[PDB]
Formats: sequence, C-alpha cells, structure tokens
Amino acid sequence: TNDSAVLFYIVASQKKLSFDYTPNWGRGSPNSYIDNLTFPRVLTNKPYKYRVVKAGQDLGVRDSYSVQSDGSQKVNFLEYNAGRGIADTQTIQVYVVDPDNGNQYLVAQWK
Amino acid sequence: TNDSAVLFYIVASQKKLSFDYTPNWGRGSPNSYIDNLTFPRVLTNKPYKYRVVKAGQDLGVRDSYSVQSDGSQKVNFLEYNAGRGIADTQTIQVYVVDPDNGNQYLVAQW
Amino acid sequence: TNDSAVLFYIVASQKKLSFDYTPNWGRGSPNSYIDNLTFPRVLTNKPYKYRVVKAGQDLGVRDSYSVQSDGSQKVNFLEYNAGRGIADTQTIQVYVVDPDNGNQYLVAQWK
Amino acid sequence: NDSAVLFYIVASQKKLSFDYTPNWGRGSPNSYIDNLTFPRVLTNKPYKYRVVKAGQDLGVRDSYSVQSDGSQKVNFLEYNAGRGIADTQTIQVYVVDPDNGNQYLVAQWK
Repeated sequence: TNDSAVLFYIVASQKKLSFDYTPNWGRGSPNSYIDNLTFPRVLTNKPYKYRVVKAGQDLGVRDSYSVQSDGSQKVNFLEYNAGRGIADTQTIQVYVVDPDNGNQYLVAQWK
Repeated sequence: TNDSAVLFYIVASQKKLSFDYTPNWGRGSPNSYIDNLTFPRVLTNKPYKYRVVKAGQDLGVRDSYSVQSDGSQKVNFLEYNAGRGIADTQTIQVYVVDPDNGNQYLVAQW
Repeated sequence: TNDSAVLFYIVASQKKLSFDYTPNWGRGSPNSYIDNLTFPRVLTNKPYKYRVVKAGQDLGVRDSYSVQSDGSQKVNFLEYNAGRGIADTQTIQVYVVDPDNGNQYLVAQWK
Repeated sequence: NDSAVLFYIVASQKKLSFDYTPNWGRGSPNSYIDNLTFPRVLTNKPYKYRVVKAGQDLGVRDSYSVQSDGSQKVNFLEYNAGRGIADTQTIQVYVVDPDNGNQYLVAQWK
C-alpha cells in the first residue's frame, strides 16, 4: 500500500503533471435529484469521453463538454438519462473511456 | 520508456506473478472465420468476465468458461455473435472486466 | 505503449495530484559551476531525501531543505560537495530517497 | 485496488512470470543468514543487488548466474567479507535498475 514507485514513474515519465478528479455533484431543482458531475482539473493528454452507469444500468457514452479555462470538465447526466437527472437514492458510476484502446477507468461513484 | 519501477512495485505487493495473454485465435469451418480466443495462463485473483467488440460494435459481456487445469481460458465468440464467427476482415477487441469496479482493460485485438 | 491505466490508477488512489519536477539548475560564481537544483512543485506526501552522484561518484544522501511556500524545493550541491559547486563539465544525477523503504528514483540528470 | 496496474503489465508484455518470494539460507551456526534465493527473477535486464546490513550500506556486487530453474541467489558472504549476517541485524536487498540507477527493495529481514 505504498505506491511511491508508481508516483515517481509518472514523475519521470511526464516531468510536469497536475490533475484533480474530486467529485462535485450538482443537484437539481428538486434537490433529491443529482443532475451533473464536475471535475476541477481533468487530464487533457487525450480526448476522453465518459460513460455513466445508473444503478447498474449502462447509460452509454456521449460527447464530452469542452474543458473550460480553469481546467474543469463537467458531465451532464441529463445528456445520458433522457433529459432527467438521477435520483440520489440510486448509485451512479462514471468511467473515463480511453479513446486509444477503449479501456475504462472508474473516476467517480455516488452512494 | 522504462517501466521497471512498475514491475518492481508489483513485485513488492505480490512477490509471485505468472500470466500469459498471448492471443490464440482459433479459425472456423471456412478458414476466414475467427471462432474463438484462448489465453494460455490468465490472471485468477478475481472472477473476470470478457467483453467483445466487433468492428466498433459492442457484443456485450457473457458468462466465462472455466479456467482450465493448465491455467488456460477460452473466449468463444460464437457465444457473443449469436453462434457465428467473425470474418478476418472485421476488427475484434476483447476486454477484461474487473468485477470490483467495472473497469475494462483490452487484452486482445485482431 | 500507453500508460493511461497507470495515470487513472493514481486518480483512483489519490483524487488530487500535482507536481512539477522540471529541472531549474542554478549556476555559480563562475558561470560553469552548477551549485543547486530547484524543482517547482515537489511531492509532499513524505519528507523525501536526495542523493546526488557527481560523475558516477556517490556524494551521499542529505536532509532536504524545507518545501517552500510555492511548493518548490531546492537541493544545494554545496552541502554534498564539501562547500564547492560541481563543474558543469561533469554529469550529475539526483535521486529521491523514499524514507520508508529506502528506494531511490531518478528525478533529474545533467549533461 | 491495483488491477489497473496489473493489466498494464499484461498489455505491455503479453507473457511474463516472476517470483521474488524470499528463500533465506541459514549458516553453520543457525543464528546466521548466509544468502537469499529468489525462485524466478526478472531477466529483461542484468540486475544487480545492493545489501544494507543494519543501516550499513555494503555496496553492490556482480550478480550470480541465473540458474536453470530461473532462480538467482544473493550471497551475503560476498558482501560481508566472507561472513554471514547475524539474524539479530536488519538486512535490506535492493534491485539496481542498470538503466537509470534506481533502487527498489525486494527483500527485508526482521
């Protein structure tokens, strides 16, 4: 459970690097509804896309919003859930889809 | 570049490690049809399942065949493509699905 | 071929990560003398130490100077070289020393 | 959960097997560690080993030949001037990456 060997592999591999995937869940007009997810600074080395899983159900992948001036990127669950937000009773999982190999890495989970 | 720092990080966590994901593509009744995939020694720390993508198209996930006594495991594309094999013209991608987080890692491509 | 899986392992392990190990080599009173090295933003999860080898010769390990307000950290080669700087003619390697396991990772190299 | 790192190693090298499970060899008075044996080492590089005995750096030595079964042995008599290391003392064994000079801990005694 000490990954300093992994950390400095990245240090040696990419001399400068900075990211922040701390989840910011945006609520909706009835507050019991989660409408979106916001990352403060996303990785930009590749055009990543996002897949949303609502309570086990695959909502698919959709075109990504542009990374904004502060480095943030937003996932709008209304794009995935047919114009609706996801109830807070339900579990939400968000994966990044690597465009090069098609891999998927879990980057946010609710409940 | 040089990923020995990643190898010896795994060495520190799991002293023992052995795998072989060399793709063995088995052809079908016309030799131009790919029917299955065999990995000589798969990882067994978790019950992995497989996802198959035929020329960009998601064929989904299916229950996995048992890991054989020699460590092998077989992906039967007839299970994923409704009993037919994939033509050598099409691209096929096979992902391992981590049952813990739902991650997907590509382990074979034609 | 593609280490995005290692990046996103780190996203999962530590939501936020930010570093810059771009070498800023500080020259000395004769311009051909390299007296110190500064990293703009170093990793701070442990009090790392640094080992300097001057042209294959081990000058040893020394305590780090405190991480500065801007996150930078500097290695002063005079602490390693008996009060004198290293000529820019010779090759310099700087290793990070993980204080918990004693591992050593190369983070900067000159000429 | 580090499966994402594991399938990175799979992706890069289809086939790989190693075992650094420490096998400590005792000495003529049993209160002595004479050597360490790794059952199957990585051989993609000529790694060397550095020993630290109770905080003391004993340096690097040429590595013993990798044996037919894939093993490699570190002989503490080579590092400790023809003597074994008392078990009361701490032993650390680092692999030296010959390419960058990195050092990764692969064995530790008490």
